[PDB]
Amino acid sequence: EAPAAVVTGAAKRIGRAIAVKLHQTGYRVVIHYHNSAEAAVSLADELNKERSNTAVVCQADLTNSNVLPASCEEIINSCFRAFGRCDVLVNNASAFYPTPLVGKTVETQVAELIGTNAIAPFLLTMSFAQRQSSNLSIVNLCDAMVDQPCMAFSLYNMGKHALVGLTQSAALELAPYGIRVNGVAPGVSLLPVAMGEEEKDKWRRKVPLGRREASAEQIADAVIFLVSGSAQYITGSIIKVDGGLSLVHA
Amino acid sequence: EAPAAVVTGAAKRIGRAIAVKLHQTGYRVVIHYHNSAEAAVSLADELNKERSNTAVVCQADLTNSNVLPASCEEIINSCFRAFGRCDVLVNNASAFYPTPLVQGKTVETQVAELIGTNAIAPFLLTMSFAQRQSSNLSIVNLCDAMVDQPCMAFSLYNMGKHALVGLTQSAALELAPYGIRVNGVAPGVSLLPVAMGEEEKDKWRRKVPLGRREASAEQIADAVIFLVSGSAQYITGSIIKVDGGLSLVHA
Amino acid sequence: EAPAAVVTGAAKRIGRAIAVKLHQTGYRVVIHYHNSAEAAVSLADELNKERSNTAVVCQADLTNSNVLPASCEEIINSCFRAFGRCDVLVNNASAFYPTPLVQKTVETQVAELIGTNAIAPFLLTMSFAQRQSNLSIVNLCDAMVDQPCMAFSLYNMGKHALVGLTQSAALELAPYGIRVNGVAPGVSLLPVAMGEEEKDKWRRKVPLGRREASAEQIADAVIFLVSGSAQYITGSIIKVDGGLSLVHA
Amino acid sequence: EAPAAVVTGAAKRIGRAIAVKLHQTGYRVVIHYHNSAEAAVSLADELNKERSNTAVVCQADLTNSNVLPASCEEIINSCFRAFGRCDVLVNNASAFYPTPLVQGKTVETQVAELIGTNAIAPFLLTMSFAQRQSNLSIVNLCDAMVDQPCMAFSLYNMGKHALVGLTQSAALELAPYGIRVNGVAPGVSLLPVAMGEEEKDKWRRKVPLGRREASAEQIADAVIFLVSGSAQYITGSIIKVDGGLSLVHA
Ligand SMILES: NC(=O)c1ccc[n+]([C@@H]2O[C@H](COP(=O)([O-])OP(=O)(O)OC[C@H]3O[C@@H](n4cnc5c(N)ncnc54)[C@H](OP(=O)(O)O)[C@@H]3O)[C@@H](O)[C@H]2O)c1
Ligand SMILES: NC(=O)c1ccc[n+]([C@@H]2O[C@H](COP(=O)([O-])OP(=O)(O)OC[C@H]3O[C@@H](n4cnc5c(N)ncnc54)[C@H](OP(=O)(O)O)[C@@H]3O)[C@@H](O)[C@H]2O)c1
Ligand SMILES: NC(=O)c1ccc[n+]([C@@H]2O[C@H](COP(=O)([O-])OP(=O)(O)OC[C@H]3O[C@@H](n4cnc5c(N)ncnc54)[C@H](OP(=O)(O)O)[C@@H]3O)[C@@H](O)[C@H]2O)c1
Ligand SMILES: NC(=O)c1ccc[n+]([C@@H]2O[C@H](COP(=O)([O-])OP(=O)(O)OC[C@H]3O[C@@H](n4cnc5c(N)ncnc54)[C@H](OP(=O)(O)O)[C@@H]3O)[C@@H](O)[C@H]2O)c1
Ligand SMILES: Cc1ccc(/C=C/c2[nH]c3nc(N)nc(N)c3c2C#N)cc1
Ligand SMILES: Cc1ccc(/C=C/c2[nH]c3nc(N)nc(N)c3c2C#N)cc1
Ligand SMILES: Cc1ccc(/C=C/c2[nH]c3nc(N)nc(N)c3c2C#N)cc1
Ligand SMILES: Cc1ccc(/C=C/c2[nH]c3nc(N)nc(N)c3c2C#N)cc1
Repeated sequence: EAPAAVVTGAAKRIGRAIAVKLHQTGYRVVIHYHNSAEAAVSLADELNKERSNTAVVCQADLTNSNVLPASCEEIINSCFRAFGRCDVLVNNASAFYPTPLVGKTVETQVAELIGTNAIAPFLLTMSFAQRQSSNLSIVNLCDAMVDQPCMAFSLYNMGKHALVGLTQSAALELAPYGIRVNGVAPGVSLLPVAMGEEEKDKWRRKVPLGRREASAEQIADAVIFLVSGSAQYITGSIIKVDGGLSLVHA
Repeated sequence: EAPAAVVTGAAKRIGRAIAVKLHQTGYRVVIHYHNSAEAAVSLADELNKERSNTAVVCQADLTNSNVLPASCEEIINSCFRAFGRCDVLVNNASAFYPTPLVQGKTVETQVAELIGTNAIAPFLLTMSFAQRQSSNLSIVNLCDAMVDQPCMAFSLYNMGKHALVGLTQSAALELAPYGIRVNGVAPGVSLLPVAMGEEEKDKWRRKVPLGRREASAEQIADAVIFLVSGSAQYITGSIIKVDGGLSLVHA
Repeated sequence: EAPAAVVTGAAKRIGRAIAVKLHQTGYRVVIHYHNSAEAAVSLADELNKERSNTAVVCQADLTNSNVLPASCEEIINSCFRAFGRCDVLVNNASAFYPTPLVQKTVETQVAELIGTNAIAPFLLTMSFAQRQSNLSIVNLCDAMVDQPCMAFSLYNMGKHALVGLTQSAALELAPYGIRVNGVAPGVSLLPVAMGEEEKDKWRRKVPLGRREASAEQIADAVIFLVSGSAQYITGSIIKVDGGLSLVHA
Repeated sequence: EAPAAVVTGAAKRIGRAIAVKLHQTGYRVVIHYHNSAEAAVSLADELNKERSNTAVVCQADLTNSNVLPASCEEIINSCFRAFGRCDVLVNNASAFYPTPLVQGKTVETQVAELIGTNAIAPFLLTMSFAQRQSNLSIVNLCDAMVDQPCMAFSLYNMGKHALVGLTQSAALELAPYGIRVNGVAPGVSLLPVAMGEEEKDKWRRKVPLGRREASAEQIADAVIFLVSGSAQYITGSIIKVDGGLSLVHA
């Protein structure tokens, strides 16, 4: 019987590439999404055309609120409902936008940025663990630039920092259950859809290795390694996939 | 005239020691507190006996909620109402307790308290502090030296302290144009919990290379004093461990 | 045609496992050794029995000295001689023993511990680059460098300098398409000299399974880093430590 | 009786600023120098005119060789000869120049100088200081940009990374003797005398806090903190004095 993985924010971009590779590797997948219903349903279609009954979608808002724990339990429950098991959790979904110190209220920005990047991963990790020849693991999508952050992204960066602490704390606490917890930290990969071509090229030219951003697939490759049998002694590790960008001084 | 500092969670233990040292240094102080009114007031009275009209108290819950931003604004405003200025913010207040991943407070409450006190409140206080701005303005965040070797079953606390490092770095960068420096002090084992058996306290003490003893509140306060001083005027985004070498000790 | 890899200190233990896995992946290998000629040759014999003329041995002391640069150049040269290319360098050879601050001369200890763990890797990295596809270097680091063993200052200094080399070389060689990464074991194969009871004390500390990494688990991370699956990865040091570095005192 | 300190490479620039500040705080000082005899003597004369018999010079090459241990022992002996004690060691002396990996001194001389001055001499001076033994401490001058290094400075960077390891190893090992071991990490402070103004300004413009390099005095201030009774629980800590430079991405 095939293992099963949940990938959050899997309709588009990096999450999608992660879901596709897991699926190509033999996993059944839960394609979590928030707003991208069309693209989620379309991906599950593609995947199920390749192997019947191997992909399902699951909608949820991962903003912090008093119902977030229920929503996160339900995401994990959805994997058990579809597939009878849950072997891998990929915490990929993420809000990302500036919150300068000097439309949304600051309460909402806190809820969204810290919820998606930190609190929801924690709650999903709880629910994953609670529900548990096995290779169980969690991969959190971190950020290679968290000690050299973008200007005016304090809430986002706080979330990704918290995500590092989660990675370490959960690796430690879940090791006795045979659950490994690790990270993959892109530098610049697929640039924001809203970002102009001038800015995108400014970022590309900063990367030592190729003067280009990572493909979604290059990020996915490292996720695939961490969940694989070739990483069974690896826990609490965060693998940069940044083409050297974090090594470059101002 | 004398500069002014806000210290959160200043009624007792480390926060108290910071407030006393800042006051001894010449600062007027806002003593923020949550539940410890009697201790906050007795500290304010002691300091005002020393120098009249140099200490006030300010009560607020720093749990995450819809009203936290207003509460944090009001804390900063209280320093301005009392003293006409606000030169230093010390983010010290902190909830601390285990939140195991596997099995009275609901988890959403534990999130609100642990992430709100250790991270979100610091961020909102930082905004408000900066929004209100020979000056020497700075922020000191009380971090945790053991953040990469955490206690078992303290994920939310540890997430909170990691977020606080992120804030220290993001705010140091963003506020540097305004002359506001943002730094941290990271205790390892300082004052142990009050009811903790001495025999348990000794297990921790024995781990500390430098003297097999916890740091006093005053030793922690000394590093805060340095960071706010004229001797640290090029220092920003730095987190100073005050841990007796504890974080260098392998399992 | 098949790529080629140089593995230092490859006759035994972790370097042997790295050599074997690279060979199994289709690499031709140079098996470097200092004192372990019999073991290096027996490994070569085994690999060459699988696939003829795909493994050679190369002797060198990697202690720092006036001749270390020339010896390093010759290690790289030996790979070009045997196989006509050098795609992969694994810096694995390492001296490891205590150097207490308060009481071999100390300068010999400096030469061995800093030479093997840092200077030879730097020299080999220069020679490898000077001669220059999926090119990469993997340096064998140490997950416990920030929580070091008591009385191992020079060893620790050397492993710290190797982190610095990994990062400086990743930056500098990126224009040549040469990636430079690290693998950091915690406790893997314990020293042969170490008493059994002492070995169990280390094993007990590891969160994930209360045991040491096999040499093959270390080798697995090396394989990933040299693979096409890691082509955007440079400057990265992957811990393979079963969570040991996360455990407080 | 006044405490005594050894400052390596103290004739000029940051090491002079450190010796001066320690002197102003009440220390007697050994001003170590290599080539800068005239400057070393000029400094010692100034300090001695402020307080008679409180400064001496001490010549030594700190390049690695088989006699470097003897030279480092002698630097510590010189402090005991002059002053009867040695309370503080400041490892400031440093060679600094590029060593490109792909293409003058031989490479082995570059290793001896860059690794010697930045790491091996500090290690040997630490052994000698400890062997000879209140508020005892060592402060190592590190480099805040060691994880975002300058292009073509691998050996220098290797040396500064080794120095971080010594700071940590020695803090652990010398704690039971009450010897604290810490570091101070400038980012951009006094630029090299051969750098032209335009190039200096390129560096200065990178610094978030004031668009300017640290003064020598600012570096010295952090040293003085770490040696003081205000840091008596601090050991194994490295204080960045970089005006935020290490936080600025490419
Ligand atoms: N792209 C990069 O260069 C880069 C760099 C560093 C780190 N990373 C990290 O790698 C991961 C993937 O990056 P990416 O650029 O592919 O991400 P992205 O497109 O910015 O976000 C991925 C998905 O997150 C989901 N999401 C956002 N807000 C949500 C909410 N409130 N509730 C539920 N889901 C929500 C969205 O789902 P819907 O579309 O379904 O609404 C979105 O498609 C992220 O964790 C990111 O922080 C990326
Ligand atoms: N003690 C240590 O060994 C140690 C180690 C590492 C880091 N640190 C850090 O150093 C700081 C000081 O430590 P400590 O042991 O002195 O702290 P503490 O005694 O545990 O807490 C300090 C104060 O935090 C305030 N606080 C708690 N929850 C709050 C809430 N919901 N809203 C508002 N205020 C709240 C409390 O105020 P009231 O009493 O007025 O309710 C309390 O007195 C903390 O940031 C801590 O994390 C300490
Ligand atoms: N084992 C662990 O738990 C562990 C933990 C952390 C890091 N590591 C790192 O992982 C790598 C492999 O570890 P290991 O335990 O397999 O190593 P090892 O058995 O200690 O040493 C590997 C080889 O290093 C070579 N070597 C030693 N001194 C040399 C010199 N002066 N010149 C040339 N070669 C020399 C030896 O080759 P000859 O036998 O041919 O003389 C030896 O067989 C090392 O870099 C180590 O520092 C290992
Ligand atoms: N300046 C900066 O922006 C900066 C940035 C990062 C870190 N730092 C660190 O802070 C410290 C002080 O910086 P700096 O710029 O003042 O240093 P510096 O002027 O470059 O060098 C200081 C002294 O090192 C001594 N030295 C050099 N090679 C030597 C050898 N072979 N033997 C003995 N002594 C030797 C020289 O003494 P003589 O003149 O007597 O020959 C020189 O005056 C250094 O450790 C440095 O790496 C500085
Ligand atoms: C210096 C620097 C600092 C931070 C970054 C972060 C990149 C980044 N993180 C993201 N997270 C989400 N959810 N979506 C994204 N599109 C990104 C993104 C980019 N680009 C990139 C560079
Ligand atoms: C391995 C290890 C990990 C974390 C610690 C942190 C101790 C600590 N943090 C605290 N925060 C608050 N708000 N109050 C406290 N009493 C502590 C505390 C202790 N004791 C100490 C040791
Ligand atoms: C707390 C801690 C600190 C350092 C270590 C290092 C382990 C280690 N490094 C080695 N290097 C070489 N060349 N050979 C080895 N046998 C080891 C080794 C072990 N065991 C392990 C644990
Ligand atoms: C991105 C970056 C990386 C490294 C630096 C280090 C500057 C630096 N280090 C030095 N060491 C010695 N012995 N002398 C110096 N003059 C420097 C120096 C400068 N400038 C500055 C910036």
